[PDB]
Amino acid sequence: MKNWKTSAESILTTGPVVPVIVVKKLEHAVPMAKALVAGGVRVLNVTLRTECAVDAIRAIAKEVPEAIVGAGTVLNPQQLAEVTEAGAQFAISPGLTEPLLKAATEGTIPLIPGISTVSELMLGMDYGLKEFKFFPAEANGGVKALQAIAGPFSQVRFCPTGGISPANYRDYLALKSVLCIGGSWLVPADALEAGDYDRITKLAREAVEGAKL
Amino acid sequence: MKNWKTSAESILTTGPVVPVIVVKKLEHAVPMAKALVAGGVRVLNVTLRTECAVDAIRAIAKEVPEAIVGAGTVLNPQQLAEVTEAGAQFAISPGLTEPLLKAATEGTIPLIPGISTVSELMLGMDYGLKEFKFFPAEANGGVKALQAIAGPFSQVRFCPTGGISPANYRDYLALKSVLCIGGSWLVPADALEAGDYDRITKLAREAVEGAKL
Amino acid sequence: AMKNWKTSAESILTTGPVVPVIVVKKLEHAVPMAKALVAGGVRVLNVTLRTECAVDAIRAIAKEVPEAIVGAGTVLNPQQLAEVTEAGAQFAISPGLTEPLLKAATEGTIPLIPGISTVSELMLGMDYGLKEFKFFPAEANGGVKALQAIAGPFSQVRFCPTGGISPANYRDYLALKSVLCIGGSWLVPADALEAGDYDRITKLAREAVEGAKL
Repeated sequence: MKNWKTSAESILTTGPVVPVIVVKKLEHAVPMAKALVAGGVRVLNVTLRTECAVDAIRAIAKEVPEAIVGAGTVLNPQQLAEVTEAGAQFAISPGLTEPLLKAATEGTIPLIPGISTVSELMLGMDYGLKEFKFFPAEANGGVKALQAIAGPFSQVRFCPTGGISPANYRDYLALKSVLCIGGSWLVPADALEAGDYDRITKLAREAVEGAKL
Repeated sequence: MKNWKTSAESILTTGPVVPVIVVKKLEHAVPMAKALVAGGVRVLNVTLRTECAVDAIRAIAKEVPEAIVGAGTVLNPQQLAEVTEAGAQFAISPGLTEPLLKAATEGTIPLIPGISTVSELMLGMDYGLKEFKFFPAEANGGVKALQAIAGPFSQVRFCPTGGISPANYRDYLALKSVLCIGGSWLVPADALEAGDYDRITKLAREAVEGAKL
Repeated sequence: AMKNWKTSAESILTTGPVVPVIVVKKLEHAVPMAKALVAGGVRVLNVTLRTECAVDAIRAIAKEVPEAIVGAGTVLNPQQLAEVTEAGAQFAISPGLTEPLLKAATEGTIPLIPGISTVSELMLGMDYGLKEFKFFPAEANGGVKALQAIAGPFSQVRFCPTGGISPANYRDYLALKSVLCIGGSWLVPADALEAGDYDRITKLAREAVEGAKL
């Protein structure tokens, strides 16, 4: 897209895993981001699921410029505009709607929107998108669905998210249609509480190393 | 919009179970509704799956003031207007479309529409809705799928329906995202056919009591 | 029925129990493959828009094998629908649906049997007057159980499930009241097609038709 200098494909090809981040306490955002980056995971999906999320995006953008920071759980144009102004470099949505797709394609940052079904994929493709989130992946029919959902759509590429962990992420990464996966396991809620940044860095390092096929 | 004197949330919080009613003979409708009310179940989803359904809603609306009667399997604005005219206090649909969402939100009674995917949830939220049916619940991936679908959406609430029975309804009621559940087991076709209203009352009371804890 | 369609979508699905999902890589294979399928008793040919020669294959089959009911699959938008209609497709199948595709289809001249996975998608198709749908991808959608539940509140709709259907499971679907036929790729194996092994294609079609009987 001539409106998106940073392509959706570039976001998804940066690394094999995109952490789904829920940050309950702002003060933890920056050291969490540094811990991820130290472990080799740079694309951070900061979800709009807590009050401090947008402030977390602004903080990480300023203090951790090697992190590629984006907003998740973006549901509508208002939230998309808010995170764009706050410095999000991309947006992820759990599903798609026409107002959100229209706003995204009119704006400056890539949206990688979730789909569950081929009709939803077709709607996103009608807006010119070719990279999608597959969410919730396990609930959608999993790897077998992508071998099938992605079938008639040889050119479309995905980031599956939802019920993915070290036990199964390789099953997804093995697919030609999959560029990367997402999951919350890299930033456990209690690790942030405990200031266990070492644990976060280790999970990141393990996830990247464990991804080599 | 302000348009609904009865909120969707009030329909879903009246009690833990909403019977999915399929009534083939009109003469059965009023005694069936009375039998449910006697068992403590008083939100009655009369599905538009039989010729007599709208007449059944009309009769129950007039004769059983201790029940709140509504219509289910409402597919389109034509049906919505019919059940509104007949005295339905709410409408349930198995999925959603924009013409149905527009007509409902512009109209006088709450619509609780089914969804299966997050995109469908988001389209409903674009029309201001926050209470949905999760249908067909077991075919949508059950409790786990519902937990994943509901996760990015802390505020949304559900009524799962489809494949729910005493064997599994507590699993759904245990979830923070669930207000009540729907099921056809409270009004079995053979009970209606045999005029066993006593058994309907017992099924209703068993359901209500079994929902506690 | 749809005022602009000379052929009903229902008639497409009631032609036979099995609709082959065809991926044709080289044009010269298209006509003999079509004749081989017809000779095995299978004549509704879903030529998917997954290869460069697909549209020319539809045109060739429409010309040389007019006794086949040839159509186009993997139709994703109004442009592709118009293109296949001009080529001689007698119907169109899509893996999913969108409002622009539904609108173009109902204004156009050939039946569209579009894929759905959820009841909201079914309801959108129904808003356009459609009653015949594909259920895709069937097995990953949750198979016969899913289809049973989804089809429940919808007694008049009929389906063609496609996606993971095989001789192992197709009778499971064909036994359902809501199912008229199924789609499958096993009748036209890629290697048979490239090898020009047409007797094998005929045998597989004949076996599929006989095995469909309940």
